[PDB]
Amino acid sequence: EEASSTGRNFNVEKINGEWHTIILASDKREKIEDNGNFRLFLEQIHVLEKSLVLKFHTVRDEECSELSMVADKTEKAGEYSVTYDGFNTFTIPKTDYDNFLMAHLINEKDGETFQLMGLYGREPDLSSDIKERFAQLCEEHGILRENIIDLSNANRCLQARE
Repeated sequence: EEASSTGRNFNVEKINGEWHTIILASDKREKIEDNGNFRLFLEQIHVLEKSLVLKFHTVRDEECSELSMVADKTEKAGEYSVTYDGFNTFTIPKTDYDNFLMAHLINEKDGETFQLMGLYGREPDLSSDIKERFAQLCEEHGILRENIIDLSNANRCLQARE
């Protein structure tokens, strides 16, 4: 049961709780790499009926700290905007609220805009057939397989082991 966020069949309350970065893939191929702005491990989605508070994580030379993304409702519960490195207009197309969550982010920065598509999960690593559904969705929007770095372990405070 994978719901579309903007309408038809969606509560916001079900996407509230523990959520983890599984694969993080950028159209640029510099944001997701070593010492870049979007190499960020998800900690929780804190749901307010108003703003999706996406509490991410960075490791600051061994020191474990959270990065709060307060994303207010611009066009309904679904299309949310957060100002972080530009203007981050994201829809959530395939959200399962039990195993997985696919979120498509389009990041606008002064007439130069990059699409960054992330696989997220209740578990800190997911199964290979769910990751195959993410790679078919990334190809459909427009992100190549040469950029796809699988961030489920690499800079994680919980356990760095597959």
